[PDB]
Amino acid sequence: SVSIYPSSAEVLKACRNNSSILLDKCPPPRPPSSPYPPLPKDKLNPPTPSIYLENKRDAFFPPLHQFCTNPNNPVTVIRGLAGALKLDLGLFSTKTLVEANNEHMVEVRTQLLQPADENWDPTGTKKIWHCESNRSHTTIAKYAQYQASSFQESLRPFKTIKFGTNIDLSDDKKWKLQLHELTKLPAFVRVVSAGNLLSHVGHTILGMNTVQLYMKVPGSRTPGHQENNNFCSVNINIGPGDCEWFVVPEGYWGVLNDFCEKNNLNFLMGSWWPNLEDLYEANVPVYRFIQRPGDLVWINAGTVHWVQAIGWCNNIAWNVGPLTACQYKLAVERYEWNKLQSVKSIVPMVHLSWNMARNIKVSDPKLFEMIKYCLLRTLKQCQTLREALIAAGKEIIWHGRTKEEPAHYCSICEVEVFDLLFVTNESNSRKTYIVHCQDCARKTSGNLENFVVLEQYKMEDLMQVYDQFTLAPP
Ligand SMILES: O=C(O)CNC(=O)C(=O)O
Ligand SMILES: [Cl-]
Ligand code: NI
Ligand code: NI
Ligand code: NI
Ligand SMILES: [Zn+2]
Repeated sequence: SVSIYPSSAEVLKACRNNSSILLDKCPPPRPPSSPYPPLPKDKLNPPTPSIYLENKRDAFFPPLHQFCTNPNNPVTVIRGLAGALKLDLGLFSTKTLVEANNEHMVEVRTQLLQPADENWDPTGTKKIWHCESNRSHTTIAKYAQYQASSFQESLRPFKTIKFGTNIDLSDDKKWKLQLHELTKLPAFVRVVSAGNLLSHVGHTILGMNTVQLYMKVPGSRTPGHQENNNFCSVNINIGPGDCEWFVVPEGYWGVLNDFCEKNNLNFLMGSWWPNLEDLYEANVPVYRFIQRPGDLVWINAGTVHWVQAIGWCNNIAWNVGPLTACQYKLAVERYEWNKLQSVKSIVPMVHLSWNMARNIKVSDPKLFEMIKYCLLRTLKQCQTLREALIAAGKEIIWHGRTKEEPAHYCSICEVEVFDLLFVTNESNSRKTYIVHCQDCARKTSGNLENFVVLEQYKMEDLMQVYDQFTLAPP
């Protein structure tokens, strides 16, 4: 086993400046061109990779994990999952939810009921990409009343509907039985696991390493997106109705980004529902399937997808990050692309990478090299910044952090800010601690007159974590 990275002492000595240790100019991220080889028309409506579970033991069959994580499978539907594990989906019924926490908050998206797989402008004149979805907030009790009455009404120029989304099931004291039911899942889809990157973040990232619930009426749509930082997604349909999923492989996200732009929409932050006719003509394959109650949908890393309720149903969902080179690579790429687009990375990949280095014995050479490389780039960036401040006579205040303390982001550009926080004098005194990155601070004060610099980690500490992160035996 050959170490290809310099020691932390070597990195530090290099910053104190001769020959370079590495090329810090880095190729900047860009959306990929349409995959090669191109696909013919007869391969643009592929069947969905499926797993048909019958017994509890089937769910824990080891090859399951590998089938779902296989890059060639953009999505996997696991049929009969709830039944095989005898999960009580009743714990997630609207009735049970109302009884548990009837005043709990629900984000509401008001939309137009659209026909089938299509999206039309509000006048019904033509198909468009923009998906109208306006935000409000209500309680579970009040949305439950609406969901129930919507259904009763059905037993008896688009109509307006409301979609209960992003309902926060993070509090184990309000949702104890609900969250406990999910510990029955196999490790690779659990909300918390040693093999889940998001379990190593060290703090709560709502909806990713905590459970989110959806309450739906027919037509309730989640428009096109990739997960935050391209993390895999897990979704179980509670029922009683079905959901319909539309899926495009990760490699085509550049093509979809271009469609968005051509329709004057933002790919990452915009609200869009793809025109299937447009995709077909651009030779973009679409996986399309129905998720029944009890079925689990696994969305692979960076898979582009959008969803609509066909019936009345609830869903629960969260993210997982398999401990693989593929997942880490995609997460870092989106992290870098986000920076270029001034879009917030909900997963703080630097904070996480350093936690992975503290906690995880990485045995796979490719994944190990990616992480250690990240540690090298950021260790170097931190010491470079520290040396510049010291040379400019700017002092560094020890601030430290609590172990469960979240990563901080710039209040201006929303970039992750690691180890050295810039806070205005007023903000420091009032302990409001409004963080800025270096660049955004300097824009308002060239010499940082109006700012203090808080240090969260000892350099000795980072240096040790770096040196102690070594390829683990298989
Ligand atoms: O259930 C929905 O409407 C949307 N769900 C997802 O995007 C997901 O689970 O990844
Ligand atoms: Cl709003
Ligand atoms: Ni138990
Ligand atoms: Ni999703
Ligand atoms: Ni603090
Ligand atoms: Zn900034």
